[PDB]
Amino acid sequence: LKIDQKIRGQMPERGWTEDDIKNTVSNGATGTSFDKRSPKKTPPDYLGRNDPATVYGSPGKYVVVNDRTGEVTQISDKTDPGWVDDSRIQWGNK
Ligand SMILES: [Ca+2]
Repeated sequence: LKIDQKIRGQMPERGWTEDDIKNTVSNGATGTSFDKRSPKKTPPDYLGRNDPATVYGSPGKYVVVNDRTGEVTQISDKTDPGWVDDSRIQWGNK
């Protein structure tokens, strides 16, 4: 699992400690998404991403991880009961 500066900054704002993220991931995959980032959106490497990603956790309380790199790409705000889940996430079994 890899946590970049962006995610580290969001963690306390969104109610996630590293242990919380690890526990949610260990609970098992709950859906799928993608890590499709343009080159400029991937500092400091600037290589870009076009990889499958897996969702862990539940609606309003989830984390998304790049399947190839292990990078946490998105985390929901668990401190906002009204968090709007990314509608593009494919939950459960297809
Ligand atoms: Ca911020």
